[PDB]
Amino acid sequence: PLMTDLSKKGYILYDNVVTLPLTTFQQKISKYFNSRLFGHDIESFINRHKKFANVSDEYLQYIFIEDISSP
Amino acid sequence: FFGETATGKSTTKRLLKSAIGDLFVETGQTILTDVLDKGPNPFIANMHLKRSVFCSELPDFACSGSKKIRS
Amino acid sequence: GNKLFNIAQRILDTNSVLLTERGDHIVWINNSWKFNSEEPLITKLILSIRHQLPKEYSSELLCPRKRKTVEANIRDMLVDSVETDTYPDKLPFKNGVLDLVDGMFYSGDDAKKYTCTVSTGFKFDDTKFVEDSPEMEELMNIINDIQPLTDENKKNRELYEKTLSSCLCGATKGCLTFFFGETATGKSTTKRLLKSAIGDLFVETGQTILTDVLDKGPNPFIANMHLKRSVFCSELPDFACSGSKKIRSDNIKKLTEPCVIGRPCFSNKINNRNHATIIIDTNYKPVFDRIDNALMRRIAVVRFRTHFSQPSGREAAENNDAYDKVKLLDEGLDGKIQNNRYRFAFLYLLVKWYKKYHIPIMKLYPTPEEIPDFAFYLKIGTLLVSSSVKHIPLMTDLSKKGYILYDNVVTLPLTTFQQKISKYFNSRLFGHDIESFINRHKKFANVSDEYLQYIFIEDISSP
DNA sequence: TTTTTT
Ligand SMILES: Nc1ncnc2c1ncn2[C@@H]1O[C@H](COP(=O)(O)OP(=O)(O)OP(=O)(O)O)[C@@H](O)[C@H]1O
Ligand SMILES: [Mg+2]
Repeated sequence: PLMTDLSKKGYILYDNVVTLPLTTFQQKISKYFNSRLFGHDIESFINRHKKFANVSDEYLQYIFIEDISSP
Repeated sequence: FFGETATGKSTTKRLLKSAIGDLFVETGQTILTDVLDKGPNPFIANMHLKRSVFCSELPDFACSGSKKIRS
Repeated sequence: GNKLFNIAQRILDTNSVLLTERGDHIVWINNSWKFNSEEPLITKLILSIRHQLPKEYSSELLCPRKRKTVEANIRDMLVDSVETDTYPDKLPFKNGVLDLVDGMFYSGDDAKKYTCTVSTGFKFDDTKFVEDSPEMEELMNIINDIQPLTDENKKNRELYEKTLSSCLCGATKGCLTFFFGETATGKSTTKRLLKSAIGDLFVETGQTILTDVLDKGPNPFIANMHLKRSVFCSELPDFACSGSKKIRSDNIKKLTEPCVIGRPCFSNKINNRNHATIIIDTNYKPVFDRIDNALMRRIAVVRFRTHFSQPSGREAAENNDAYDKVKLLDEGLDGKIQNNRYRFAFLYLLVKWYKKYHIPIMKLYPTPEEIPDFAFYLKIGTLLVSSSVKHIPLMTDLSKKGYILYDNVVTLPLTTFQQKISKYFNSRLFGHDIESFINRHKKFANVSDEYLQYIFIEDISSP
């Protein structure tokens, strides 16, 4: 039911699961975390944690707490 | 058994194990996704005359790089 | 009244057989404690002690089966265990114990109160344990040839005669010694002399105890040094060549602790007592995996600078920088050493040296200056000082030098650190050290912000 | 893998 808020931020629900654009995860990670010191951790997280429903869409099944805050 | 979080699924484990005792046994995800005929496997020796075996806390296998179950 | 039971009781009342913490049985035979896990020493004691028993008991011990019965009784009556090897300043022999404090020699019951489970393996002789003897005059010549009595070599000679005298003590030593020198300098002659001096208390092992893991499976090379007082490792390879393994930095830390974990074959005992001085003779200086402060306080080095050469190759030897003097070689010395000619004179000299350095207290100290690998880590502590709260008021001067305040702490960004550090160390020879150092102490305030928590001492003095 | 261990 919270997608009513997520759609206000432009977030999307594809294949009946909530997903965010990838570029959004890397900009949030860069804006809150230092790339130089945790690049290996971020890369391992993304590589071992990526999910896809078809040959074109790749997605993660998680939502930032900051996204729940009202815009 | 399929369900969501906080759904008494782990409670039924306790109700069954209290009802059975030592015969009831737990297992993890280490053995179901790995070949049991290769290398030592204490579980292969352990299930000897066990009455029931329960497997839970399975990580989602849809993630890329997560090694799916071996049928 | 069972006769054999009475014999067992009388034997037990003499305190001639004891049970140890490790489960062994120690027997007092021929003025020495002996033990062995494969031979029946108890029956030997029973047969030997028969002369002290009354005449109606002695004839009963001639039958082996009755000796086995008495052995079974004695095993049944031993229910409590005792400690062994608690006196560090006693030197046990095959027929007595020598006191290193006063110099007296004890035999019989006087030596029994010191429960020593090891010995040199040969009998003590007071006739040859004297100062005035032709062998002593000969031996002093070799000792002076190896270590000259000159002013530049004084400190090294004192360290040399401290490490050797440290081998008579049965305590734990906190440092390892390296005998460094070029070929044909007498490094092995002192090893042979010390072996002939101390007998069974000497042991030589392989190089795996400095390179491999000591606690994977059976390892007799580490379990054969239990209760020994001198351990030698010989001829480690040169690490410049490819494929050579380096010395485990954490292995030498375990060799300093009083207890060492190791297991023999077909054994369950995993604890070994550390009483040994560890000496490695080398032709190349050692290389370690990691350098830290805990490593630098456990290494000592002794130099050898005298060359013994045949007359054919003398001319080259005088043109080598690695030598300070050249002397003619003696081709008959090794046979004399192998014949134990200089045994008791070297023992007397070792006792004389022991009275000079270790009577108040016994301790060994490291010499970190000798190793060239440490020279970087030693120098940094004298050039960089850690940031402190007291340095805040002085930053008015530090602003002109390029220092920046971050989180109310004096900080210096990476970009300006390199040219400051290049004023002391050359890039080519110390590139790997400063790279490793910078990566192991870099801190970032943000994605593009860099800073280090050190300040130079030369920067707190006004130029 | 094999000495290890039995
Ligand atoms: N004082 C001495 N006078 C004459 N010859 C001596 C003296 N001391 C030792 N030598 C002789 O020097 C020779 C070489 O010494 P030694 O083998 O101990 O040298 P080293 O430096 O330990 O050698 P390496 O490490 O290569 O085995 C020996 O044959 C020995 O007899
Ligand atoms: Mg030698």
